[PDB]
Amino acid sequence: MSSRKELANAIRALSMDAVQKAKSGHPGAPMGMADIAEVLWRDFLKHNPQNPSWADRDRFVLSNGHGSMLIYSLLHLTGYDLPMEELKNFRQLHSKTPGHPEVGYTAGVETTTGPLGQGIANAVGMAIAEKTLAAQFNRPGHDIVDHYTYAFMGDGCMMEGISHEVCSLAGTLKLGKLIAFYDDNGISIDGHVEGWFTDDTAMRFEAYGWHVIRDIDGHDAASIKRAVEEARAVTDKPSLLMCKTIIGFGSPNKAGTHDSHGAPLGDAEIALTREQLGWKYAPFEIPSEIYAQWDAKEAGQAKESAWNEKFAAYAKAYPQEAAEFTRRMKGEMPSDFDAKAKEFIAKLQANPAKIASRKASQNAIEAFGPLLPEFLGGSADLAPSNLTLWSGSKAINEDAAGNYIHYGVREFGMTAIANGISLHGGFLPYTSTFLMFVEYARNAVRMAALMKQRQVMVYTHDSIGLGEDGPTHQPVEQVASLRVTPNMSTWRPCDQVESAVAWKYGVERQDGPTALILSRQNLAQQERTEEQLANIARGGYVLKDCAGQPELIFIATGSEVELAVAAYEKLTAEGVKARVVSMPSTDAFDKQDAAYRESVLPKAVTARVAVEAGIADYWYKYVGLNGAIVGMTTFGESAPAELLFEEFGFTVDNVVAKAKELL
Amino acid sequence: MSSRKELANAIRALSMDAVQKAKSGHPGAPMGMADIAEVLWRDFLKHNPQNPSWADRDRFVLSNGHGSMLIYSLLHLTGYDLPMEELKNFRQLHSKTPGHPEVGYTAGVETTTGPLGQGIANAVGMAIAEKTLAAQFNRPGHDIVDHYTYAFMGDGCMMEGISHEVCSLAGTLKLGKLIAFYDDNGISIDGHVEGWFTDDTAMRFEAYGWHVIRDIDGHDAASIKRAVEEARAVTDKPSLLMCKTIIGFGSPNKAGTHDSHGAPLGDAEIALTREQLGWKYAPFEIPSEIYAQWDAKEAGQAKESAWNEKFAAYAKAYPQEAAEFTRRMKGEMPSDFDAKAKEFIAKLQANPAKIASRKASQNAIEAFGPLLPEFLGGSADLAPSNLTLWSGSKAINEDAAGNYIHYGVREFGMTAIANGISLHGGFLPYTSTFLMFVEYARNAVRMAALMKQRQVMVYTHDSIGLGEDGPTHQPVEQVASLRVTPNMSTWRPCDQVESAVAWKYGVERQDGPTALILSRQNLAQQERTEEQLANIARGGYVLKDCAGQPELIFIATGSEVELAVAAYEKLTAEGVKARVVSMPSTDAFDKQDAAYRESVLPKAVTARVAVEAGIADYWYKYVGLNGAIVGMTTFGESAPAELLFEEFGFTVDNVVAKAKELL
Ligand SMILES: CC1=C(CCOP(=O)(O)OP(=O)(O)O)S/C(=C(/O)CO)N1Cc1cnc(C)nc1N
Ligand SMILES: CC1=C(CCOP(=O)(O)OP(=O)(O)O)S/C(=C(/O)CO)N1Cc1cnc(C)nc1N
Ligand SMILES: [Mg+2]
Ligand SMILES: [Mg+2]
Repeated sequence: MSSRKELANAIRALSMDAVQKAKSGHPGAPMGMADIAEVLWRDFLKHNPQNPSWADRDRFVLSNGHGSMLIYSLLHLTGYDLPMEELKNFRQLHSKTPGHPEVGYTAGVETTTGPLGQGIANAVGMAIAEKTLAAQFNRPGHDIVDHYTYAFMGDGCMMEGISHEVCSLAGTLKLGKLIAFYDDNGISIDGHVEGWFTDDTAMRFEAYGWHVIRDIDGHDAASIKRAVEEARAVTDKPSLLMCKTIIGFGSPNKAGTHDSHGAPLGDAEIALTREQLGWKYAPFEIPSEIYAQWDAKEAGQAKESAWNEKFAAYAKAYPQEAAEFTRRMKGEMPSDFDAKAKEFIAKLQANPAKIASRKASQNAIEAFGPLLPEFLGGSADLAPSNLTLWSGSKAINEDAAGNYIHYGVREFGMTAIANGISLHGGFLPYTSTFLMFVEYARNAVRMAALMKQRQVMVYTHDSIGLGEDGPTHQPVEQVASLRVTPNMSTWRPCDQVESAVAWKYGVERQDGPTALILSRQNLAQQERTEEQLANIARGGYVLKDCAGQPELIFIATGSEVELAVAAYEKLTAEGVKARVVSMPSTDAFDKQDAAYRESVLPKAVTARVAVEAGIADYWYKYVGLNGAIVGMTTFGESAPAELLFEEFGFTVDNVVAKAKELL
Repeated sequence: MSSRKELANAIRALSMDAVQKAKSGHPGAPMGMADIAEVLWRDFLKHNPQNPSWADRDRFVLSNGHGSMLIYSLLHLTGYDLPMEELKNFRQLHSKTPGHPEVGYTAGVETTTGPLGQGIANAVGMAIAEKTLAAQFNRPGHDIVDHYTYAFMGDGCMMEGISHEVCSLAGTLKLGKLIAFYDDNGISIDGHVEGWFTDDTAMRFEAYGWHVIRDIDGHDAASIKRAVEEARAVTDKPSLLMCKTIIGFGSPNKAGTHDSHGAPLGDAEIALTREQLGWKYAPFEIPSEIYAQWDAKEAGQAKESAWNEKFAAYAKAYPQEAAEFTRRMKGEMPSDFDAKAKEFIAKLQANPAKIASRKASQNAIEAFGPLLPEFLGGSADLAPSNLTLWSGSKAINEDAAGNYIHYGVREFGMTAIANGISLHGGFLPYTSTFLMFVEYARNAVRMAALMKQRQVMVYTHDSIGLGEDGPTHQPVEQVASLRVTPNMSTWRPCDQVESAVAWKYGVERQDGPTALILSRQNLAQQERTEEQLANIARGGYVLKDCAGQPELIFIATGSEVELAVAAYEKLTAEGVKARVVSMPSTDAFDKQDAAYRESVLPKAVTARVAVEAGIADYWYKYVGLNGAIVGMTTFGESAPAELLFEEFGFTVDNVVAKAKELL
């Protein structure tokens, strides 16, 4: 017979007690948002704790991810597979309750947050995925896609620039099933936010085309419930609920203070908080009657069973559509994709074309597009330069059943939206910008790798080869930054064949992202045997060789393979024993077993010459201390590209000369 | 005899002709903004072409930097040292007219733009610098600081998240002398912007607290002038002028189209444009009467001479303050700073303390603060964690003559604002956040290095040593990314003494930024001779040694130096000739003479073991192919730091074992 406030206080108790036992963590936000979470989760959220993978569940995102005990409490109380022992192991090694929530670690966590702002970006992507999937698959009388995307966010997320990027786009795309709750508590780590944060946030979001509900009492369940009902009734705009809350609600001495944000309350303060809240139970003790009101297993089972019957009827009327929905929601590839993609790759090798690898990428999209209806691609206002459109592209701002997103000049927001799209299921996202401006999206790229998400990242104009735009645009050190990122795959293809191989590798990579490093300028196609063609996917392989132990091994990537081969030919004609290794993917090469790596870069050969129009320091990993590196050590310059390659030493004469110093 | 429209058409002609001659560049925005520029530069801008370094000049920033021929036209026409021959060498190797404007390359260019959004961020920083410098130095009857900051920006800047960060903060700080012109032309690279950009931008900026002037006819001099007059009369709010323009104005067939954005118009179209504009002059022909109306040399010298006389009277009344103003505007250090800082460093070595290097950083700020009144420091909402406040910090939102900025949760905007502060003159900015979230500001960090700007970047919580917050917060590969950035200095100090040396190195840099990599946890102080103490500033030095040529060299940084020393003690006791090298700065080490680097890392010693809680791949540069690396190869985990170091191999047993594998 517990009131709604008592049910919300169960969150407050678990959160402050788990933080206290860990001696680490953030009690303030869970305590401030517990009443909002109680209304959302018990009255509106459509979910099944017994199947967190239900395709048509509502999605919930905690963008203020430091309040991780909020989501752990909700998952535990509603009946997910997250036992009380895991809450007692909050922030402990290998527990299911890490200090910030991580997808895959924990039943029912939808995304990994912690980096402020990216949660709401992920939620925008999930709402775009639902809207697009519903438009693609729903049929008259068979609305098999119909779910909401709810997000919690705080002052930190609102101040971050990425909130502007993704909430602006969400207004453009009229994401009426996206409902965000703003924890308007007036506190951040430096103290009272008025010293640095004075936006009329409601007016700002109305400028984006959002429906905004002002001045909600975040500690009054009836007020919260009425607001959510209003937001769900507005079907043509995303909704922002401005919830006035007290951080650390319940703590007599730390509520409303920055002290409650990110440190344990302390045992004496917790005792006083129990007395103020009227919460009598000991740490990690929850009575059966409170579990009875929180549990979602019976309602969740019933809702998913109803949906399963709806999907079964859909599968009868629309069998091919239903098979595709199941395939795409599972992330499985079409059964014939491997064979058709290999046939395309073989055709390219047999039919040389000297084209830019950005064009080879577009040709792969055109080839794979008819086979991968799950593609949801886009570019950050650079479709005619990145070459991301194919004949079958259809912008979703024109047709909601389309497959292409004009992201605007929003690299960070684009990449984190795409993380939300990949997390949702049903799609294979690709994103695109000039390689330099990956630096604007850098942490979302890292988050894709950390979350093991499939996304193809199409990064063009990869070096001084772009020419006159100059050093603010010319990448030098960006590829190295990607190569040292754990679980990132990075490909710098040297011709149209390596480009198609890299695209196939990316779409088939189920457990992490793949960045394609693509040229502005035309790249010569290299000759390959059948064995060499198959070895491209091994990341590094012997392209040109000699009999016996080489005196020199050239290691080259991308547009510089043509230069390395030319130097190899000059040296071979003078009687030098040389080898050329093409290294389109250092990460794929590193994953090959020791025997294969020894066959490509034998330990006996120390005279190694790396050639790449990128930062030189990276290449010590493969050249060692007794070789040479023909690379960049400076920023670029504004000039025609052919003059730049000459000025910076990417000439046959310089490569030959640096190699001869090792003989 | 020339009308204002004919004067603006000189910009149009020079811009379209120089783009055509280069067969490269962006004619549309210069042609669209030429009328706005004519009014701003001829009727309002206070500047002297004969001294572009005049301390009290207005600052102009082209945030839509692809329109570079706009600023080159203006600088040439008003009389700067930018001859017609340089405009005929637009985008050519070593010209003063690179494809995007670069500070230092060209008289009168205030900042380097090209990366969208960062120009307006730099402008916010310049306006903060002017407001703060005025508060510090102006005296009754002596207002020696009084100038405006004017910025041009387009749709790309408005879409970028950084515009939200810096314009939100500009509203909070009430930057009444900041006036921005929005080129509202409806076009971006993908086409008509309504498919991806639908903000009520005026309402958005009113939410920031800006004064906004809607619906300006950007091709009508009277409308523009009236709007600028209104914006200058609003002294307590930054102003945004919504200028409706036609991109490529004048071109019958490409005006208002994405085609005019980023490609030469073509010879035929330029001829049609001359006819439509009524422009009768050949390419690169400007008649003397048009120069006479544009030239700013006479008026600008009069204005600067008037200011010189004002400063002289200030110096009579306030001689110590005038001397400081001159010193700080020139960027010179106090003459006794070197000696006083060395005294502080020596005191630290003689009085050992085991403290976190973030605390040692705070202690260096406390020691240097009284000596460097030019400090204008801040943190992105992490003052209590980064430890950026000292006893003399005064926030400028409380006291305009202060020295500290609460930046809010805005890492990218903070860093690009600080670039504007350093470009303005008068200050030495420092910025700060958790090291992980440098990834949010990555391209602004790069721009500081590219522009050769002095800024100290204080990055704390540098490894898995931060503990329970987990892998979204624990840096692994970020330090390696900074280390390979051209013209970046990166320091990872191992105790409070190395931390003080690194701070001294950073503030004494005259030509680039310095990133400090600082621990959460306490670091033991190392014993040093006088020679070792002096060699910290060489970036790498011998900390522990043997007699004769070493058999084994440990190379360690930051918090892992203690681990390396413990392994050294174990192997030394066994009778191994071991050495420990402390490498707080790889870039300072690399710049040393070859004999010094050989004395530290002798080329004959291949048994090298690098030890650092960061990505392993970086260290091949110093250990080669025949050593060992005790580093990270994965993301982190949420757990207490002591357990993480054990789990990931940062133990004496593992370091010793990897060393014995080389012997
Ligand atoms: C600055 C910061 C916080 C501000 C919190 O203020 P808030 O209004 O969102 O939250 P509460 O009201 O809950 O205090 S939470 C936090 C953490 O490191 C922990 O994730 N950090 C550092 C941080 C900085 N920058 C980014 C991109 N992410 C972060 N997590
Ligand atoms: C997308 C993009 C531009 C369009 C900008 O449209 P706009 O409205 O600002 O300008 P116009 O009206 O003048 O079309 S200009 C351009 C370039 O690379 C060139 O700098 N880029 C790519 C680009 C992407 N992201 C960033 C951060 N900077 C860029 N310069
Ligand atoms: Mg808050
Ligand atoms: Mg535009």
